[PDB]
Amino acid sequence: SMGEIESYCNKELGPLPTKAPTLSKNVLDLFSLKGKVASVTGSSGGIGWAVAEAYAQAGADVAIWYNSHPADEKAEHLQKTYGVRSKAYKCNISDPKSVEETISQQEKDFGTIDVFVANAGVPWTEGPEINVDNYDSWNKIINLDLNGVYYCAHTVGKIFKKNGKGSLVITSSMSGTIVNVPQLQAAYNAAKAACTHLTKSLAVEWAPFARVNCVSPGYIATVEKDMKAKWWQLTPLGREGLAQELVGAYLYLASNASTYTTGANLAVDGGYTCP
Amino acid sequence: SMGEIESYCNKELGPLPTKAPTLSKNVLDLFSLKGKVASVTGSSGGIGWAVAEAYAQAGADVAIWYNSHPADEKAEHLQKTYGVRSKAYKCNISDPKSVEETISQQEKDFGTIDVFVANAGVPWTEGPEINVDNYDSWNKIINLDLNGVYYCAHTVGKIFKKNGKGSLVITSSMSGTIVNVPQLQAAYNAAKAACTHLTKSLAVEWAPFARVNCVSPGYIAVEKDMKAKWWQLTPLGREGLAQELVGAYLYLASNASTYTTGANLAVDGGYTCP
Amino acid sequence: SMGEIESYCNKELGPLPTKAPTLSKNVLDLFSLKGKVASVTGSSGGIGWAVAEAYAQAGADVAIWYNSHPADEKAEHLQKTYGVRSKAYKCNISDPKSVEETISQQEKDFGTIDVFVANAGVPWTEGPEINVDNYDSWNKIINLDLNGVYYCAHTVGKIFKKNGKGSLVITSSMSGTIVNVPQLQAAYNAAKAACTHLTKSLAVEWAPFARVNCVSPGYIAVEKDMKAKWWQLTPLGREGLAQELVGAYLYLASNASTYTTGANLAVDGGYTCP
Amino acid sequence: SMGEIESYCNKELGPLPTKAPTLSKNVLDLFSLKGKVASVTGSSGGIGWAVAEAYAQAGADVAIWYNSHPADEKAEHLQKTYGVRSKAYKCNISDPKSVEETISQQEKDFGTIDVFVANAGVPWTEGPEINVDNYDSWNKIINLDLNGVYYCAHTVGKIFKKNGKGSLVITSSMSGTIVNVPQLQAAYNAAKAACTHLTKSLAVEWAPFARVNCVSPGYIATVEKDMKAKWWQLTPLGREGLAQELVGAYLYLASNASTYTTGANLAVDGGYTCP
Ligand SMILES: NC(=O)C1=CN([C@@H]2O[C@H](COP(=O)(O)OP(=O)(O)OC[C@H]3O[C@@H](n4cnc5c(N)ncnc54)[C@H](OP(=O)(O)O)[C@@H]3O)[C@@H](O)[C@H]2O)C=CC1
Ligand SMILES: NC(=O)C1=CN([C@@H]2O[C@H](COP(=O)(O)OP(=O)(O)OC[C@H]3O[C@@H](n4cnc5c(N)ncnc54)[C@H](OP(=O)(O)O)[C@@H]3O)[C@@H](O)[C@H]2O)C=CC1
Ligand SMILES: NC(=O)C1=CN([C@@H]2O[C@H](COP(=O)(O)OP(=O)(O)OC[C@H]3O[C@@H](n4cnc5c(N)ncnc54)[C@H](OP(=O)(O)O)[C@@H]3O)[C@@H](O)[C@H]2O)C=CC1
Ligand SMILES: NC(=O)C1=CN([C@@H]2O[C@H](COP(=O)(O)OP(=O)(O)OC[C@H]3O[C@@H](n4cnc5c(N)ncnc54)[C@H](OP(=O)(O)O)[C@@H]3O)[C@@H](O)[C@H]2O)C=CC1
Repeated sequence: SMGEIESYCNKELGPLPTKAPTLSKNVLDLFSLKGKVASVTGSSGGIGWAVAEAYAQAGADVAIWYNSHPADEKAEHLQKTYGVRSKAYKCNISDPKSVEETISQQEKDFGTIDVFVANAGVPWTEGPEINVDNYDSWNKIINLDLNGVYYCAHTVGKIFKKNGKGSLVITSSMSGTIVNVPQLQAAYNAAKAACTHLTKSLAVEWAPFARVNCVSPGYIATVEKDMKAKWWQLTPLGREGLAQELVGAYLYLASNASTYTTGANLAVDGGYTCP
Repeated sequence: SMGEIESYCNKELGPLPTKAPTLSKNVLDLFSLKGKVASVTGSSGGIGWAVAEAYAQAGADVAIWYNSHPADEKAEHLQKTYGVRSKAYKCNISDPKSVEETISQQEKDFGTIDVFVANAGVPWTEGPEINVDNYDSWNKIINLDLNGVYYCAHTVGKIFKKNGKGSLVITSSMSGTIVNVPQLQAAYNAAKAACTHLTKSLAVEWAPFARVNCVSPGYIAVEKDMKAKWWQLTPLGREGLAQELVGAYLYLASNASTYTTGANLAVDGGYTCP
Repeated sequence: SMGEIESYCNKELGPLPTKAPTLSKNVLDLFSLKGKVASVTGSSGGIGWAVAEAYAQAGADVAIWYNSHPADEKAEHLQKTYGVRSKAYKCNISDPKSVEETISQQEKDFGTIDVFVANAGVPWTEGPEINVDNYDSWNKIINLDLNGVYYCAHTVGKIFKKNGKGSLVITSSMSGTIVNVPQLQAAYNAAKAACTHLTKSLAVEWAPFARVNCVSPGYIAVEKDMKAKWWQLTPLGREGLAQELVGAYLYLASNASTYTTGANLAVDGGYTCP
Repeated sequence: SMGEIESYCNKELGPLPTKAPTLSKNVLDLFSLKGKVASVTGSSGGIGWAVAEAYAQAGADVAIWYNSHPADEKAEHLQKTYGVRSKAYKCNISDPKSVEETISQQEKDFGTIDVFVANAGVPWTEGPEINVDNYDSWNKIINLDLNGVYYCAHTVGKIFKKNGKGSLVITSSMSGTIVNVPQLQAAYNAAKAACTHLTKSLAVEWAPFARVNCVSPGYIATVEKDMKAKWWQLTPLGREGLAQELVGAYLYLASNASTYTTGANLAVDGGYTCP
């Protein structure tokens, strides 16, 4: 190692400095996903479907994931409307083994995976933890909202490493930064904070071959009146967000617009984390 | 409902504002634990034993936890030296059922639990996760360093609510705030970040009856050249000692911190600042 | 008052909930700045010129600011190459009165201001503050890197409120989140942290009519061995380029981020994670 | 430098590792300030007076600071009640020169300064900044709540460096971490965030000879009804704090209880930063 500056972070970067990529000089071209393959978990639901069609509008082939609501006709919609390749995949993400089979199948079907969005999740709906006596709801949150994200990350990182390139986007939540009120959600808040800092941890470990980032959305239209009303009162923009207001953040992170961005948390929460 | 200011955080608080506690006018007496019962998990280990003995020095009865290394001699030493009640308990904290049995037996042996430190944990020692085929290592750390902490918290919070008083201290890590280098520890970093935010979430939920805070230690005193890089990145230029943590745990456990809840206390030699 | 949900953050918002904006259904059109006027301070410099040209490429009219290095040729180049309106303005932003004169003249020359980037700044280059007898260096950085940013913000916020629309982007620094080493930069770090929190404070105050976000760049490409340590501590292993920032500034300036306010966007190669 | 591990943070630490101090083995003795000299700015007001008498109860000599409310009889109270040496000092902290004269006078009067609390400050009381047209209130906040803290820090650090030991405690605010509502306070929020991160910056620079930390209190009893009521609703403990609830944090940081703690922000806010 004499005559080499080795990294304190990850010596697999090789002799420092690493060199910068080549980038289109037109900013609008940086956001293109033409020729890239995207994989979006939870793209049966509101947020995931939104980023999936946003990625298709950017020119990416898109693998769609579902569990209990088959979304083949969504994949058909992307092919019919944007001319891109798409397909739907069924997978219980709580199961590490199904996740690995699905991602391997996608690699074969599309040839590679350039972008991965780990987005599928479930909420905690049971009020304060102290009145919830068995640990099954806690475990169900940890299993999918944290362990499931890691199974997807661990599996696709080996694809990114083999090819030397990739962008992983994790859907976290403002619940990883703050505590939601009045609906108390300790298990979900803890899983999401794990997700945000797993993002930073994987950004360091994957540095030689991929970028890892995360979006922390606020309340997204996607509920008792008096509760929503307190949400609106505590959010500086004064309203809930729309799923279409998130896709710009996911496309920014997925594309060459963010080649120096890794380990970042993009809060898209109407300012809720500020007060 | 009408004629009452209701909390937006937690309606169990009752009509606002809540009542300030009665505190001694001498700052030194605020740190006393006389008449209080403390339970410290992982107190057969370095940090947990230092905290357990410090609580005994502050006057607390101390319940000692161990798993593989029996700590009954540690319990006798607190009894012999400080004249407090102490007993050691064997428990695998990754087992929920076993956690609930131990805490309940402790309530009966001491009468109550006033201070709880969720401290037992294991590190990640396999390097970059991308080369660990099997998920047992990931799951071993989540179950003990996250699920295990929740098992103790859920269980002792019931005691705190029954008595209307209590202080939970969670041992997190600077690994919950930063990413350690060059030893890559993704699973551990993630579990400790969940611990830190679990601290804040439970502070809100438990606020009518208990405080919840956490301590995030840095490196507390295995290849030379790796430490060398730790020292180079630590503003104070050295690793910490177990005795440099006990003031933090005593502050959070005692009446010195009655307005402090949901806080993360960094004791890391400044490592999180660069 | 009765029959209206009033905000706890800012009653200027009116009865809640507020109305979502109308957005294009194609994600790519959300990033367009066609029909919008952008003002970028410090746009004779590296980062600011890259952002100014990117906004022109997105279709915006661009007002260019300079102090000591005239940038009229930069304004002609945006006009010549992208067919947008552009003019360069001379201003010492540490002078409040001079800031207000420039922004007002810009409103008249372009009709309005839709996007503002507060970007001009100077670094600290004297090493450890303990050896700097005189306070002019501390004051020089506070006045330009903090007070100057506020002078522009206070002034352009009036335009945004009059028009009911606008996006302010503040150039902060990873120095607002961490402490740079080994070059010790206390005054600069403090001013950038104030900038980052000024971003959040103004997002709340301006929420009825404008968004306020900030970008925190890392090292963007002076002794070899110091960079060497920068590279060793940066997860990506290299310094950034100015072109790797423009996507962040375009995202925050455009309709792509209509639910994003008070956010700090780190573009630092991961430096804030270790 | 061959044969020496030099710090990446501050090479004035000398060859690494630095060694740990010697510490009493009884935790209660770590909190003692016997034989130490403390200097507390803003100790005419609520918070500063509280930590001053707490420091005196710990056995420290205490220099008391005032500007418009002479507090000599407070210094007399500390001497008469605790047998400690105390004195009052008049100083406009916005003026860098008066600050340096006062601290030099205290060094001569007491012999040294072991602990410094930079606590004096003023609030912003003028609502949203956009309706405040001259910059004088902004400047008055920056001048005292940020520049004044630095003048005190810069001056006492040279005392700490000369003697190789010291503890600086800065009174920040939860306003350095969050945005206060409904009373809008941009200038104060910005000054306080500067204070919190100046703490971290000085912790790195002063590492070879002092520790630097900061306390961020919430709302402390020390105001229109409807406004306070919204504060109470947003604070998890459900009430404002008392000044006596802060002194434990200041004594922890000032004493040998925290010899491995530097660059830390201790939030004492009833949990307000969590929701
Ligand atoms: N404050 C908050 O609560 C915040 C929430 N989020 C998070 O954003 C993510 C997406 O949320 P959103 O689209 O709005 O919610 P939706 O319920 O609308 O969609 C959830 C998706 O997860 C999928 N999924 C559910 N369970 C499983 C399972 N075992 N295995 C595999 N996939 C599963 C569902 O698929 P299917 O329907 O086919 O079963 C669905 O596509 C979530 O992770 C959410 O937690 C982010 C912002 C803030
Ligand atoms: N030392 C350091 O540098 C750092 C430590 N920490 C954390 O502080 C805590 C203790 O650390 P430390 O004292 O240094 O390490 P030690 O190994 O010395 O102590 C570990 C303790 O955890 C107990 N324990 C381990 N596994 C289990 C299990 N299944 N069930 C119940 N108890 C178990 C051990 O009990 P037994 O030995 O009897 O089996 C032991 O008492 C941990 O949370 C650690 O992650 C955080 C930051 C830095
Ligand atoms: N490059 C980096 O690594 C980092 C930069 N930043 C910040 O990004 C901003 C610009 O940085 P960068 O482009 O790299 O440096 P440059 O020196 O290249 O650009 C500085 C710009 O600020 C302008 N300016 C300087 N002083 C004044 C003044 N009194 N009044 C008005 N304008 C003034 C300069 O104008 P002129 O030349 O005409 O006098 C110039 O356009 C700054 O806020 C910087 O602190 C943040 C993190 C890292
Ligand atoms: N959310 C919030 O707003 C928070 C506020 N804080 C901060 O805690 C600190 C102390 O607050 P607190 O005691 O409660 O307020 P007080 O008004 O009661 O006391 C303020 C003290 O500052 C001194 N002082 C005022 N102006 C000057 C000046 N030019 N020069 C020198 N000294 C001056 C005053 O001295 P004299 O009376 O003799 O003129 C007084 O002793 C403050 O910095 C406050 O900003 C911390 C927690 C949260």
